[PDB]
Amino acid sequence: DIQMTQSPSSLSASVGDRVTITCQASQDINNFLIWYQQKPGQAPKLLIYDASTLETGVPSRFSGSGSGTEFTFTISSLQPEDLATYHCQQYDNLPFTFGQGTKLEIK
Amino acid sequence: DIQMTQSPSSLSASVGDRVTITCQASQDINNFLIWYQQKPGQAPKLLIYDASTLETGVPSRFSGSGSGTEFTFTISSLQPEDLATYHCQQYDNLPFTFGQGTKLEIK
Repeated sequence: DIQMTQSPSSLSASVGDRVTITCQASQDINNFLIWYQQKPGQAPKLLIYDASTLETGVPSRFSGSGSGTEFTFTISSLQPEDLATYHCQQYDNLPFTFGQGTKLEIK
Repeated sequence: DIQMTQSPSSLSASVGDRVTITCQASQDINNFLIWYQQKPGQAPKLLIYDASTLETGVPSRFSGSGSGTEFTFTISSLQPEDLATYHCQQYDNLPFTFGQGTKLEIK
């Protein structure tokens, strides 16, 4: 059973800012990490899989990196529509498990 | 690429009711289906995986069945705390894809 740790739990930044958030897996999960986005009131949306593969049609200013236990999700230019909570999820082992999520706000 | 179809899009029922919702995969996905729960304002919660395996600590009145293309998620006794939106997700193929979700309300 794998525990996902996510940091920070929330942050505020300005439009145009580069923003980074992290995820740690309690064991080596290779690159089997997904990043989700959850906007206020909306269904979850898969943004990235295999740790770094941007899903088709997802905004190109989202990226992910890391392999093993430590991963990062990066927004190269914070935009108003990025107001959402972001969760990572390992799919190396069932049940798939989530990080605590990061609430991102645009000051 | 796999498309998930979910029905109904919403329903209202009474406490104690048996409630059923369905998910169809655009191709044979064996038993690789997860059911998620998303309560108003909360993070997504994995309820079931491998189509029918209840995750530890998840209420025992939730169950799932089906293998191949057609799946069902069942609540044997609707409870107030079940007020939420439920999504299925296939993990047979990346990227993992969601059904449209079912909004469940307690009349």
